[PDB]
Amino acid sequence: PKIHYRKDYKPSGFIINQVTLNINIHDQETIVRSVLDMDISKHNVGEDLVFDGVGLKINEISINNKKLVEGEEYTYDNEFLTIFSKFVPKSKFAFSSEVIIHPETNYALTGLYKSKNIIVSQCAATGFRRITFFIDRPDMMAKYDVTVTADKEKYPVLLSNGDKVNEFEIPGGRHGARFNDPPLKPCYLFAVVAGDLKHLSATYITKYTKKKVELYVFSEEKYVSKLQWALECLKKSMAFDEDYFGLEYDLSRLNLVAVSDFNVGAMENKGLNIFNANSLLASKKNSIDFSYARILTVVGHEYFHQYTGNRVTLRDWFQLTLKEGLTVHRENLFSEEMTKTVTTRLSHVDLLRSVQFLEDSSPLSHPIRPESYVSMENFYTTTVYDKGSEVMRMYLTILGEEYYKKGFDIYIKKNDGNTATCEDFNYAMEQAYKMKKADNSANLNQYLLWFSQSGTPHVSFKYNYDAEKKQYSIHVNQYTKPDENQKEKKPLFIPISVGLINPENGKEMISQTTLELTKESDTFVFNNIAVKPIPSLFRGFSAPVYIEDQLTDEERILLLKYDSDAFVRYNSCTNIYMKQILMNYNEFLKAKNEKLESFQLTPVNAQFIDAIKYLLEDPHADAGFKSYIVSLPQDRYIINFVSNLDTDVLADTKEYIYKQIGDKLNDVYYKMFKSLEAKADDLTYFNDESHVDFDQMNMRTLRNTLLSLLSKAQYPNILNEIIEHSKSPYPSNWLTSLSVSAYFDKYFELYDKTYKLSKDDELLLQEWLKTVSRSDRKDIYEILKKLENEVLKDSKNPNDIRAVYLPFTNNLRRFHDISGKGYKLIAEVITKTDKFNPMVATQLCEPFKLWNKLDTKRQELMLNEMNTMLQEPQISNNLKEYLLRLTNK
Ligand SMILES: [Mg+2]
Ligand SMILES: [Mg+2]
Ligand SMILES: [Mg+2]
Ligand SMILES: [Zn+2]
Repeated sequence: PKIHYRKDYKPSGFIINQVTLNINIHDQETIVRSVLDMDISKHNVGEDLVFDGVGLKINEISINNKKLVEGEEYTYDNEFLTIFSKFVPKSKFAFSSEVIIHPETNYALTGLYKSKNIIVSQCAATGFRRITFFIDRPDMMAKYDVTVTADKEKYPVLLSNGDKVNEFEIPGGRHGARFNDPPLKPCYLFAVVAGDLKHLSATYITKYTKKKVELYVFSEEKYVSKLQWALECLKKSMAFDEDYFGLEYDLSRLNLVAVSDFNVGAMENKGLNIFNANSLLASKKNSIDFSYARILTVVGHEYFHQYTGNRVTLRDWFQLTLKEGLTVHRENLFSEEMTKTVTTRLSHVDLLRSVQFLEDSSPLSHPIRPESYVSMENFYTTTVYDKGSEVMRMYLTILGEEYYKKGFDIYIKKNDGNTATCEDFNYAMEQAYKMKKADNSANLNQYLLWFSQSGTPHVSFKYNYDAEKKQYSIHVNQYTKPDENQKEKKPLFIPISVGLINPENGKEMISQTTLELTKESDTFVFNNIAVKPIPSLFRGFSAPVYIEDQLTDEERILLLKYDSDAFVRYNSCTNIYMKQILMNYNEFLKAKNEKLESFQLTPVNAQFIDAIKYLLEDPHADAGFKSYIVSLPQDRYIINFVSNLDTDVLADTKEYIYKQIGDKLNDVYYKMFKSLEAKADDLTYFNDESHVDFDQMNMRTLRNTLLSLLSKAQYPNILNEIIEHSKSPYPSNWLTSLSVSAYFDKYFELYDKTYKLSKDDELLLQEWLKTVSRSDRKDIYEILKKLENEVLKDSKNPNDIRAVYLPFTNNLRRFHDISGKGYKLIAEVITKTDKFNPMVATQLCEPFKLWNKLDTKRQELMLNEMNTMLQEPQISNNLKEYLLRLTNK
């Protein structure tokens, strides 16, 4: 297993100037002919010419139109094509090859593969080498001339990068299309699509140069009517990058294509973006509400790659966070602007502090720029993407809007036409930092630690107020736990957006202020503070850290009620919950360990429950925010604060706290569920697929959250509401009616009802699968068996497999069953999946990421299943590397 090291980067001894591709698709094989116009680079030292080439069947290879002989002049081991340097010319030359590949049986969904009735490529690192021979690394820039031929009846629509310069007929009912793409690009931005695609189209006119841009969104014929929202989202994306960043689309056409089989969300190939169907297709009748924000962010994301990707490429894959973190950051700015709901930012923080914090405190912990990798595909992680995005976002927080845009422009201009690194972006931002500080000696050298240092920093506070001096002090401390990546952790540049709330009236006491913590500790003093304030810390979640506010619950309640920052209100609520959770957990644990016949639990803070009631009953308050405050923190957020987590005890803890709050608020919950109906379920624009109301969807989120709370609490006659809810036109609603019906005898009745509603839409059925999979049922294991036998079967569709199993793994009581039954089940699925799709198999390992955080028994059970998976003879390199790092072996 070869390990690639970041510090070992060296430019190739070769150059690939021109790529000329002929891709001939047939019924049971695809023939690929390729001519590479190559040269010797200045870094060449007479080494062998080595191409990446995975799973290629060689018909012939040549240098300068002369066939190479195997064994004497070259060797190929199904992974690397080695051509002995004596047969490699010392000047310009042409390498040519003809290989056979088989997209029909490419179930790994990387390289060229068949998804239902569409042939599509997926090259983003390591993929292009599965189509033909290449020096498959992002610093190898080349020009592309691509011809695609296929059966005209099966594949009338042919797409690739650049301009379609020729279309022609071929004997045998075949046809061809030539695409020439003159600008240099890396091979991971290459793409080809073939199929019976239908489209929606539109024309977009750019802001400044007035260039008309053709916009096409593609899908199979059956779901072509589900393309409208994506088209609108694409329009929004282009406008935003124009309005915010001043950037126009460079080409005359942009294609979006949905395919049913896809490992991730999407890919951003130049002028041709390719999407997981679940992230491009939606309709009001056939999609849950979540799809609309999903399509918005993903379409936006892949579009924001276009301008930067056109000018600035990654030097190497260790720089992945530079393009992914930055693009997710741009995607998030976009989404917040488009949704105009505080829950957009809250949802990204919620994901980071659950999933990414878990990752960063696990043995899989890595910095956003890793020092090494075995399988590049294994580092498309929430750390690289989402912590990466937060690191990118901190630049904006530090610099402010005006100087951030200045820094961004410097980045593009300085690095236009070349490859770049994380250091290049930091340098550009440093120039803006100098300008802002009016100080040419200012620098962001320390900031680089955000790229190199793994682990989540802990930030804690102490306060002092001098009533006579009107003087307020915030003492801050930062600390990152040592891990297997760095022995000694260094202090980071931590930007702390703060406000000061007057507890007497809820007013702001100081202007916008961002504290710059650059040391292990510092004391920030504020003069002319007329009264002892309550600090509002890390507004907007201004740094990706553990926040320890050291406030009382009284102070936290006041922030929750009166603070202006949505995140700090949300965090204060979170902190109140966590204090309660840790307290009741330990009480439950102690009772269990000592086998007590009787014991006490500390009740939920009465004033806290009062505050929740207050917010819930406020008409001017946000429905989405309301849904957060009545929900306990994510289990994966909680587990970061508990050693040897007994999942049963946590389940008991959560149940007690929900019951405590419900005993007081259930009538308020029921009242709101009824009063919210009219606005939440309004059908006025149900058949207008361009009309998306994010506030309204949040009202539905609130209703469905309340309905779940009332169902679990067995509220009197709530089953009546549940049944009527099942009749709603909105899938978010009637799928909710299924999962909340779990506590009733009507479950399998609604099981069958909602299945029939879902079965005729591929994506909708997958949402139904998720709902069933997540259903709080005691017979969930039998139910999963039913799904396998009756619905899933031997599907190799990642959307199908993930939908059936992943939500189940969040079942705190059932997945973590003490017999290890759940661990065994998922391991079997992982091993089964790894046979045809290593990446998705690695995805299905996610439950095990917390293995060393559980109680000793469950650690043992999980560890056994992982070692069992590790012992599989046919285990992939992806899965092997992942499990080896996770098990610290
Ligand atoms: Mg092959
Ligand atoms: Mg969907
Ligand atoms: Mg980019
Ligand atoms: Zn991306």
